[PDB]
Amino acid sequence: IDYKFWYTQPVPKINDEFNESVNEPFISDNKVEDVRKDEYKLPPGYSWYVCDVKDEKDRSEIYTLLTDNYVEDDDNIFRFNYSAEFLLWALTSPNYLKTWHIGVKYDASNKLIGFISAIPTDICIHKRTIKMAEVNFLCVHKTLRSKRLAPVLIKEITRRINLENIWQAIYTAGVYLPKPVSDARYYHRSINVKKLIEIGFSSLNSRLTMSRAIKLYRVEDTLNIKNMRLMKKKDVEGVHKLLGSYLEQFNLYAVFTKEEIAHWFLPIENVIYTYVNEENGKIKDMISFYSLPSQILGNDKYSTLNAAYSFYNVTTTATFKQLMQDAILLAKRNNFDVFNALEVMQNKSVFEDLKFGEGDGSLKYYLYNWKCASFAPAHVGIVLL
Ligand SMILES: CCCCCCCCCCCCCC(=O)CSCCNC(=O)CCNC(=O)[C@H](O)C(C)(C)COP(=O)(O)OP(=O)(O)OC[C@H]1O[C@@H](n2cnc3c(N)ncnc32)[C@H](O)[C@@H]1OP(=O)(O)O
Ligand SMILES: CCOC(=O)c1cnc2ccc(OCc3ccc(N4CCNCC4)nc3)cc2c1SCCC#N
Ligand SMILES: [Cl-]
Ligand SMILES: [Mg+2]
Repeated sequence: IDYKFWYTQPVPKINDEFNESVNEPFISDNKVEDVRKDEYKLPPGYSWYVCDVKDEKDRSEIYTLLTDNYVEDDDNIFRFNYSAEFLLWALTSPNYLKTWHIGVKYDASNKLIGFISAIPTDICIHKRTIKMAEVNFLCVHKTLRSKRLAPVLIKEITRRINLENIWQAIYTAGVYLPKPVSDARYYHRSINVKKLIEIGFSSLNSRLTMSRAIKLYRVEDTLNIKNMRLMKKKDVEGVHKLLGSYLEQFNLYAVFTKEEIAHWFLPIENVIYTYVNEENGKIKDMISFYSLPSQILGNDKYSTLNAAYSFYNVTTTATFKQLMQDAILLAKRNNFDVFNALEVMQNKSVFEDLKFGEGDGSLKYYLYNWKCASFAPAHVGIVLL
């Protein structure tokens, strides 16, 4: 493929490979005073719209758009189904700009048909921390694909980001663009296998009967780390230390403030779960996973897949293996059907012993306007929504 849009932009060409020692922007010495002050032109009968995520009604309009039009797997079994409460948590982190939540409406009908979002975060690439935008939730309605709207959405958000004197961005995708800094396979751990078979995702055979399948994915309902409990406000400082120390070994990761810690980890029902082990008034271990349901497309009996996604996990009092077994138990106790993770951080090493299956695709990590060595997913220490 040609990448007629992406080749205009400050990213790598497909054939670009840089040494471990090159770690700089593609275009340095940018200035806010030169950024375009006009909005990008939309085609006839479309308008830019500014979304207020904190208003139930606008938030529901985005929710409606994502429900019907977001990413489907290759085999169209599933469609991501971010909840309304989820979008509120993901779009209102500390210092979020309301102007970085960009909608597009069809004038004749007043209906949202397009969306792109960004929030600010500090990012450490190969030991240099940089102010960045994190881009998420790009979506064009199904009736309007392959009409070159995506680039308008990207250029527009780029423009508004540049106005805040920010010139770098991090994003993830299932698709291949120029060019990933890392590529990680996902892995699934069955919890309610009976459902995973009935919808057609998982398969039986003459060796693995229905009952043998259930027997194999059974977990013991007793935690290895006895005192593991839900995070509370008094745990923010201890979470900040533990996680700030652990993350420093990776090639790519976000630098968290106390404020971001409380925002990203304080538990919220059906959104984000965090557990901690506290001895001596000190936080020595933590487990976290987020809820991302999927719509199960065209199925008589089931409409929703309840899925937990591995977030950040750190142990100092047990093995990583034991910690994640406790994560899987904690997922099961909250009615999740499946536990998903990427081969990032220490995760790869436990997939075989804990009975994870290799999934069908992979998640690519990209930076905008950053030149650097690509690296294996073990060196990736950030998880994005
Ligand atoms: C300094 C600040 C920097 C800020 C900016 C940073 C960049 C952030 C970038 C955003 C990161 C998103 C992160 C994120 O949200 C997480 S990845 C999930 C994105 N969402 C979906 O997949 C939802 C369902 N699909 C859609 O809505 C459409 O397929 C979309 C709208 C994706 C494309 O609409 P369309 O109707 O299918 O296509 P056209 O309008 O005709 O446009 C075709 C052009 O779109 C390029 N394309 C396709 N998919 C892309 C993707 N996932 N990322 C980036 N680019 C993508 C494609 O390569 C082609 O360019 P080319 O001709 O060069 O090949
Ligand atoms: C039973 C186990 O399977 C699942 O839980 C599930 C649910 N909904 C999806 C919806 C779309 C999909 O397409 C491939 C894909 C496409 C993009 C993507 N991203 C992009 C950026 N944001 C989140 C992850 N992740 C996966 C796969 C899926 C999958 S499996 C593949 C990846 C995951 N999780
Ligand atoms: Cl227990
Ligand atoms: Mg289009």
